[PDB]
Amino acid sequence: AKLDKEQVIDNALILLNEVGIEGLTTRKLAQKIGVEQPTLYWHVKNKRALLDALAETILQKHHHHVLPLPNETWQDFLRNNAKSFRQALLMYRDGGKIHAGTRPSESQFETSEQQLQFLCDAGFSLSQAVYALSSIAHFTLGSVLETQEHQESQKEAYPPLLTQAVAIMDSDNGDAAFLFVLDVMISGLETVLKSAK
Amino acid sequence: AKLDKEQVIDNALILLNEVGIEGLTTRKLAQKIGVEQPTLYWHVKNKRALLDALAETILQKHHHHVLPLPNETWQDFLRNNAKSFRQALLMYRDGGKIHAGTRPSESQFETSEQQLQFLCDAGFSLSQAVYALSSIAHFTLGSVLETQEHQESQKEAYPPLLTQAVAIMDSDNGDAAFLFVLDVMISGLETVLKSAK
Ligand SMILES: Cc1c2c(c(O)c3c(O)cccc13)C(=O)[C@]1(O)C(=O)C(C(N)=O)=C(O)[C@@H](N(C)C)[C@@H]1C2
Ligand SMILES: Cc1c2c(c(O)c3c(O)cccc13)C(=O)[C@]1(O)C(=O)C(C(N)=O)=C(O)[C@@H](N(C)C)[C@@H]1C2
Ligand SMILES: [Mg+2]
Ligand SMILES: [Mg+2]
Repeated sequence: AKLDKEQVIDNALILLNEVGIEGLTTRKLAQKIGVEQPTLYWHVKNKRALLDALAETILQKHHHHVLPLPNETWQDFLRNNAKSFRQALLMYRDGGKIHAGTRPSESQFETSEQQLQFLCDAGFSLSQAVYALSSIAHFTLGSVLETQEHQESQKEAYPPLLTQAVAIMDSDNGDAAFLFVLDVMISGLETVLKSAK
Repeated sequence: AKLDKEQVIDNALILLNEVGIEGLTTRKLAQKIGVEQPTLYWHVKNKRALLDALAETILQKHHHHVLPLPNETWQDFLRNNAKSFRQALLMYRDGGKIHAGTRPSESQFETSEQQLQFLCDAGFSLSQAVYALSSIAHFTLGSVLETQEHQESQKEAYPPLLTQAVAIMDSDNGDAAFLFVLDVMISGLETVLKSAK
């Protein structure tokens, strides 16, 4: 035979970069792979399945700060977790739209479970931990979808502050903005814990 | 003749809901409107132009907390601005993907300019103001793209904390998560100002 699932997914990651999330189809993956539709069907049963597969495997491949390191404060962890998640979303074309709307995978259960436990052990109620992890994902993803969709935008007279505001944001493709509000999020949450009185 | 730009855009808003951002095309707008391509062309010259038009007009129509109200702290403003932006993104199918990657419009220059001035007058450096407005948009947009792409996901065994974490997030389609981390953002920034010593 031929097809192991990781080869299929690797071809799918190449295709995503070549044609983007919209033009990525099951039928096109089968072209690139050199195979019939119903042999692909056993690995990836529809487009949704395929996209969920990319979402996961992109994180398996490039999202390595999944867990607090022995020397880390929950502050450190959150920072380095979020940075790692963002570079991982930036790695692929439409990486932000690939992730959006997924839920963590079986391959991510033990670490994601751990991320929440780690936050509960830090002082946070569950809700709080859930909302903080969730929302740092949303923040990061929003940051990445915007900068990705922006530089893909080939369109063809701001006021003073707005001119600088947009200059500042086109400069680093959103880096400093990201790091700053990650930092205010983490101080925000610090104040949540200080709300033990 | 027939076509004023607002009728075209109104038809485009109906279509977006009917077919979504991917299936929305210039050629399809012309169908719905009852008109030839090159007569549409004068209002909306390509797909990008069209999408930028939706992005703006959706905010013109549904994003009404553009400015601090006489009785508002910058805290109040940011909160109510962000809430207003999010409900505005939720109003349309793919509203989050319609906004992503745009830059504020001519119709938004005087208010957006004002939002930054207002923040500078509050104590924030420009950078800070730019990063806070930018990033609250990113946060809100990420929050909305995720919940929208999620409920559109018709796919067909979590651990304990993860089971609750996801239950909590499917409950309110992300509301409480949003309000909580908006609140920690705004406390985060409060600490930025306390960093005048
Ligand atoms: C806790 C949680 C997370 C995620 C998530 O999508 C999610 C959800 O959809 C419902 C309830 C909880 C969560 C993440 O996407 C994820 O990005 C993720 O899978 C993840 C990962 N695989 O390690 C992370 O590290 C997290 N980090 C970016 C905050 C975050 C954790
Ligand atoms: C300041 C700013 C903003 C936005 C933005 O896209 C942006 C940018 O792309 C580069 C530099 C600055 C900004 C907004 O989208 C917008 O959503 C917006 O247009 C906007 C609006 N039209 O009133 C807002 O109220 C803002 N709020 C959600 C923080 C935010 C303001
Ligand atoms: Mg996720
Ligand atoms: Mg914007």
